[PDB]
Amino acid sequence: NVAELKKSFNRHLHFTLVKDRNVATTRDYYFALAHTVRDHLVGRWIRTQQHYYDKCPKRVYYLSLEFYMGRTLQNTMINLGLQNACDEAIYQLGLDIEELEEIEEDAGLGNGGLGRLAACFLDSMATLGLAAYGYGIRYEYGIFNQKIRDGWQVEEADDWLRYGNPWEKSRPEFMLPVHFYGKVEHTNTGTKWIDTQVVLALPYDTPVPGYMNNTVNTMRLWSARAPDYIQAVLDRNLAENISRVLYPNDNFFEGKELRLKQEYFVVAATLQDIIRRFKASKFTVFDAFPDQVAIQLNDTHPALAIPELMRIFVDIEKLPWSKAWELTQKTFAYTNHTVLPEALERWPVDLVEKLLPRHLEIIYEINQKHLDRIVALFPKDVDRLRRMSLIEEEGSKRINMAHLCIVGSHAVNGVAKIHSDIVKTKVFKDFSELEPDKFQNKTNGITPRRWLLLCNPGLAELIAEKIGEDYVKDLSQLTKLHSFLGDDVFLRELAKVKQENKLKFSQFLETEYKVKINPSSMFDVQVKRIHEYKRQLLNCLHVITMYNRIKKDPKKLFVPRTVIIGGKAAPGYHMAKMIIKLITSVADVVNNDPMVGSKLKVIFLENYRVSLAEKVIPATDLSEQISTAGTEASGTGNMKFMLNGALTIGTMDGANVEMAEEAGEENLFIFGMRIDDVAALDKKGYEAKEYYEALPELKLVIDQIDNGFFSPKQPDLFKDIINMLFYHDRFKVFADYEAYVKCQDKVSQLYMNPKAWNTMVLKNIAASGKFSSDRTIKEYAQNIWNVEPSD
Amino acid sequence: NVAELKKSFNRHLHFTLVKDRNVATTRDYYFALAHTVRDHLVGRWIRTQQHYYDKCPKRVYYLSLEFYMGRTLQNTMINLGLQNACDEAIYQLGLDIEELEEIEEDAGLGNGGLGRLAACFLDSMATLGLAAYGYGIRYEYGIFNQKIRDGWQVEEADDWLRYGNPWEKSRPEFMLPVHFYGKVEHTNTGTKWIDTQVVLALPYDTPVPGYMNNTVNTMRLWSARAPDYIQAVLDRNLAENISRVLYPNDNFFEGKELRLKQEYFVVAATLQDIIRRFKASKFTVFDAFPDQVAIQLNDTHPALAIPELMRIFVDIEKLPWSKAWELTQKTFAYTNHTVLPEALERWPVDLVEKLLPRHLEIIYEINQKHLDRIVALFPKDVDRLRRMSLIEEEGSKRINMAHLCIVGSHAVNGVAKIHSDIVKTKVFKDFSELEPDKFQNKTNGITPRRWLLLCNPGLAELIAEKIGEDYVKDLSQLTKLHSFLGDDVFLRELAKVKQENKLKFSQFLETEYKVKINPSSMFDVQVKRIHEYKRQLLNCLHVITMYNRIKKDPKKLFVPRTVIIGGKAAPGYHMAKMIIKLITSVADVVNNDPMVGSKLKVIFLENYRVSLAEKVIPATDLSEQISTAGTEASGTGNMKFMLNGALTIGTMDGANVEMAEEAGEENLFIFGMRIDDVAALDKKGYEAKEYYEALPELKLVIDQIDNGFFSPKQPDLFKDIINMLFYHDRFKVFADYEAYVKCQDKVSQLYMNPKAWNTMVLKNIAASGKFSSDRTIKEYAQNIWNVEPSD
Ligand SMILES: COc1ccc(O)cc1NC(=O)NC(=O)c1ccc(F)cc1Cl
Ligand SMILES: COc1ccc(O)cc1NC(=O)NC(=O)c1ccc(F)cc1Cl
Ligand SMILES: *Cc1c(COP(=O)(O)O)cnc(C)c1O
Ligand SMILES: *Cc1c(COP(=O)(O)O)cnc(C)c1O
Ligand SMILES: OC[C@H]1O[C@H](O)[C@H](O)[C@@H](O)[C@@H]1O
Ligand SMILES: OC[C@H]1O[C@H](O)[C@H](O)[C@@H](O)[C@@H]1O
Repeated sequence: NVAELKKSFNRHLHFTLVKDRNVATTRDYYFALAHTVRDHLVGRWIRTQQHYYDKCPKRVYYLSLEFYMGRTLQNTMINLGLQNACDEAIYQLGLDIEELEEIEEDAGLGNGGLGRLAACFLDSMATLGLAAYGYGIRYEYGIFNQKIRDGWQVEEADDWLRYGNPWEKSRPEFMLPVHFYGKVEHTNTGTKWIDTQVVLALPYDTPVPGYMNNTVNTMRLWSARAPDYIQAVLDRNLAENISRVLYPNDNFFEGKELRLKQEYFVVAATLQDIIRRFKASKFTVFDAFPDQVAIQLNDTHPALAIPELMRIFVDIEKLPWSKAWELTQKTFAYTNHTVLPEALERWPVDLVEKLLPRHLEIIYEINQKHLDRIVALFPKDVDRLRRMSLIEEEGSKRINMAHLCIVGSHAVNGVAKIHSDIVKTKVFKDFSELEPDKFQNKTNGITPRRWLLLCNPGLAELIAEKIGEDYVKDLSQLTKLHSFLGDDVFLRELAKVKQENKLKFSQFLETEYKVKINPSSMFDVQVKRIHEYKRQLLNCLHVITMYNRIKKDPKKLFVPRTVIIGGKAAPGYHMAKMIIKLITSVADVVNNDPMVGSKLKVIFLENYRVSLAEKVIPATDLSEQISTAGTEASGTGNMKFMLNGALTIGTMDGANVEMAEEAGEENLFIFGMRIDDVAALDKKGYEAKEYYEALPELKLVIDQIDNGFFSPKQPDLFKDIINMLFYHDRFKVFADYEAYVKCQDKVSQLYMNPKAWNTMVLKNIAASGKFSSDRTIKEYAQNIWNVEPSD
Repeated sequence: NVAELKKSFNRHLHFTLVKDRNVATTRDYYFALAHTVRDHLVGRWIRTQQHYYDKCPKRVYYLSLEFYMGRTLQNTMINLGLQNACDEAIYQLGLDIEELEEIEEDAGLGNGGLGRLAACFLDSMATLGLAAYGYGIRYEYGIFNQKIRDGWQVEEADDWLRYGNPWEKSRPEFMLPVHFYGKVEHTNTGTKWIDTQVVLALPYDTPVPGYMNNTVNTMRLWSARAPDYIQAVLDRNLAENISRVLYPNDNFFEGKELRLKQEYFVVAATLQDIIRRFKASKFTVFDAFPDQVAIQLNDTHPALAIPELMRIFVDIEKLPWSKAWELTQKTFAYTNHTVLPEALERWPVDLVEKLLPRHLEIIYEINQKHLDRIVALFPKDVDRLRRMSLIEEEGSKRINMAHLCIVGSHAVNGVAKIHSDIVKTKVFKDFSELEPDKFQNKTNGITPRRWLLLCNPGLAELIAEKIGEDYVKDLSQLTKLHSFLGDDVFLRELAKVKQENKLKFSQFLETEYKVKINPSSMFDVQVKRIHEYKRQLLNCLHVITMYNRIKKDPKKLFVPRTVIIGGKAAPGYHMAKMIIKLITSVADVVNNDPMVGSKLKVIFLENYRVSLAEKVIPATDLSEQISTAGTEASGTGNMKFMLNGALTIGTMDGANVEMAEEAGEENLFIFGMRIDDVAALDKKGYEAKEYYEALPELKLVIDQIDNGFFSPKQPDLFKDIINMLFYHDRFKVFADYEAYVKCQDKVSQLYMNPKAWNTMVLKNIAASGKFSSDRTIKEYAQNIWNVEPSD
């Protein structure tokens, strides 16, 4: 009740924060509420983990280097059914709950979609009552805080743990040793890994509350600790550096030794903990291991788990190779997230030989047995051997981590129908021919808790008033909103909810940027990590085309827009940082032009993260999902926008294909080249200058960027962009330009008719049910992990 | 009460530790009790700090680089009067309180006497109800954990904060910036220190409960925080390294740049915090500053506080030099703890110019106004100018921090009557001649809470049963125990308390060391930091003399002894490490000799720290305080042993003189040369060869060490010890040998007469009253700080 929540808050402010109402800060009030909310899940947290020990169901271990959790206060209150009572408790005490919630730092331990998928999955697995654990690294610094200085991206350290974290709880008794370097000794006692450097792994447990049930699961994150005198003590920082910072690479492989250290650190600590828990349970002694343990590999990042489990089985537990291999394959499952060559992990053998010598011997041994099996099936095909090998012998010998994951797992999955098909029939064609039942599809999803109930209370309330509150546990029930198709009362209520969200977010934009936002404008948003494949550059070419159309004929009819493009660029990604400079330079010319005025405003939304995503998404009218066909594995941003009342402009890529299947192709703004048309242009050879010389609209845009219209001080500034666009554009920006601007004209035409726009929005929300991560998890549960959703 | 404490423990185990009785650890139980005990302090902690804000009494700021606090649980339970109730509550829950207490890490943020004095002072200031604050550094690693491997000292990092500290609380709102490096500009708007490197200072508050009163003061400890991308984030460790580790130097100056960074870090953060609190209180505005603030400099370590207070006053607060200097002198007071030349802080001007350019300018200007006065008073004395200068011109220019401290303070004090005299009349003679009223004496003391009530509940109970409990707050009441000299039953009750403590500690010695302890043996103990001045070597010579006496005549009457020598040696101190190996080598030969047996046992007490001092001191019969006359400033270990029922064997050095004055010289075992006799041997010339050939017992001892009787596998191992003893011994070990062995024979004779021994013990305990830190703090309060005790 309300009275006990106030009493608990006051008890925490006094005893935990050591303050009275006279000198307490807003931060003290946030902590007092956080501790009060955490206290309310303790009973269910203990009981859930006790239940798993007592009944011994098959456990699911989600092993990831990334968990993009965001803020947990409001999420926990909603899932526990305590939001209304806490809101009232805080009000009665004369405080503002929005002010307290804003103090919380995001647990930004992820780069983008991959890390967010892991977070949505934890929420879904707990809601479904599965015996699931999330395993990762407790990075002291998550994804950097982004600032825009003089039009460029600047990085600031994300010191999220500065003032503490009230959600985590250290588990001292489960501290484990992780070994590095050393050498291999082949004695008569067996194979030993000696002379190693030890780094301790201290686990921290964070609660994962299920939506309105009695389940509270665990996310276990590991922190690295160390096991002239002053210098020896200062050098302890080197061991602790393993869990210091998240590598800010999204869909890009950077082969640094510290990243390999992180990957092994989480793998070794996690596997030892899982084996310890297995041995402590009610269950030669490992025959029942895959019937009790399922470990999911989120990308190839924790691929080292395969030879590490083999190392524990063969070297420590003394199990013979063949049995150890059978058990390993049945335990692991791998999820592929990209087909891009630069995003694939290929670790140099020399680096792995130095850091993990025993693991390299095991990888070689796995490759030996794998290749000997292909010789027995195909003796005359010599090229299939080097193509299927885990080792790439060309010049500098590297280990293909994707191939290691395929041979060491019983199931390999993609993240959307179109993607899983390319993974199966194209990229790993040789593997899928040998074992057809290994490769499968698991279309991505998002949690309707954080991505609807939390972020958009207005739309959540609207839907509940019309079709009932049953849609949260079964999102397919959103189809019942079709009963209101001709109803002008509902279409006006839907637009009013969108307007309330737009007005709230416009207040944020005017305080952070010097801009006068037009309240009647179409919120055109592209928020995702900055990449050449995601094509924020194509969006920028359209913003310039619109600017050039207004300057040509000022008194002509133009549908007002607020173009918001946001996202972080990897610090070492030159081209992405150039795209950001281009967007901010275009923004300064468009926003300060008196002829344009309220017709078009451009905003580069700084520091795009989970909490900001929660604010921008419900305020969006148009969603930009313009990646080149065959490059975006799935995308999850697309599903968030669809659930929140926005229309989608995009290519037939990733999950956009499935969104089009569910809502009806005519209900999305699909344009451009499809998978076959991109492949037909690769065989012919991409000549970018043809589109520049054929389309006059594109010529003026590119000339303005090349001459220095957007940069009068530095006319040679965007030359790296021009040289890429003409000779090295693997993502064919100019090839999709015409179809894009024509499609954007159709979006503008529909916005002028509120009734038709909102009828299309209704069809998108009503068909967004398949995109619940609850659906995605039920499929992984039935066809991969072999676990049953309990209530 | 008991039932309420059990409920609170259970509540904490559930909500704070997330555990039930089935999986709860010993660590979990400690934390649950710790939080239960801390909760009982909260109300009085808020009320005490609120009282200081509301009434504004004169505040005392004890500024120190060291706070050797030890464990907090038992101390807090005793000071709040909850120990008996907690012991009962824990027993009823089926647990042992002593087991839970052993989990707590010592807050070993000190080296020895200097840091322990600061800790005793905090306990005393809070007991007397003074508005006092302790200000230091929250070292991530305190004094190293000492391990003995192959007879040598090995250092291990003291990772005291790994599992958390329940006795601290971060104060986010009081985070302050500290500046380093940069350059100085003297503009028309005042002097500006610009282009600096910033390191943030985050304060952590720890409660300091007064004994059985309403006062709970604060100990504020500062932690350093920082304000290729990956490398930039990792390089944040460099700023954090300032508060990483305590410099393990006891009475030794090591001129490392990191130590200077630490000294300024604590000073800047402390002074900025004091000024903020002053300006935020009820009532030019800085005229009342010295009447509201008193800052005590614990050694020269925080000497930079003088030019820093001048910097804030002149550069930031825009006060003129003359007024700024007047206030600075009346604010500061300096406590000298050193006698040795190598212990004095003499920082190179080049190091100070690079790091703190503005402070050097202020130090130069202080020196100029200082030297101009000496030219105006004594014109024809040019040698007095270079002697009194804050700058040493000899070779590479250095700043004499002791001279800076004297001129910038209104009061200077030594720590014992003999020390203060040498500080006044000899070392700083030139300063005392100009200002006699500045130099004072403040004889050291120890808190009877930790050093009697805590460590020796049996003796504390016995004393309370006879004379009441008023002695805890006024230790001079122990004089009433003189009335019980002819009381045979009380003498027997006193002897039993000692035997029960010896039995309890003998259990510790049998568990940690593989040695059989004789219960009827005399516990001969020398525990303090290892140094040549303290003469652990002189003790070692006597141990070998006793060994030889048993080997020459096995049937002779020998009084059994258990000689315990313990203490840490500084890592870079070679001679101290050689002395440790000599003791362990002697131990292995003596303990394993069948002809000796239960007659003599030697133990090198490993990892001597505050918690271990609490165990060994109450179990001691003979206290060794054998430093060379004129080398130990005071000593505090001497006082702890006297209060705990042990007799003292020592020289007339430091506070040993005053212990003899209080108890009667015939009641202590005083030997050797005094201050005047050491000076007479320095004048003639010390020849250690004379005492070697004149004494036959010393000849056998030195031949055994040089020939390798204690090191058969390495005959030339103790070559450095023999070379030092004969040619380079500034502490004249051989000159005190004869008088020491003769005095030790007298100790042995008295031990054979329990009635005479215990009567002498009673005369020592009954006269230990002056040595309470309450008496010391009352004198600092009256004669230096101008504050009044209240309740
Ligand atoms: C200056 O202290 C206060 C003055 C007036 C008040 O109404 C309250 C306070 N202080 C207070 O409420 N708390 C503290 O002072 C405090 C906070 C944190 C901590 F670790 C220790 C304390 Cl004693
Ligand atoms: C394995 O979990 C348990 C099994 C049986 C029990 O009687 C109790 C437990 N667990 C328990 O009491 N607590 C926890 O499991 C726990 C401890 C710390 C933390 F951070 C989270 C949890 Cl859920
Ligand atoms: C959902 C989400 C993403 C993934 O977006 P895509 O558009 O699918 O790449 C990235 N970042 C944040 C902060 C998100 O919430
Ligand atoms: C009291 C004490 C000291 C100081 O001892 P002296 O014998 O005075 O040098 C040093 N270390 C510890 C741990 C102490 O308790
Ligand atoms: O699978 C989760 C996400 O992983 C990666 O971020 C992919 O680029 C994205 O398409 C996918 O949605
Ligand atoms: O003043 C406290 C202590 O400071 C130093 O440690 C001195 O060496 C010691 O003699 C003194 O007792």
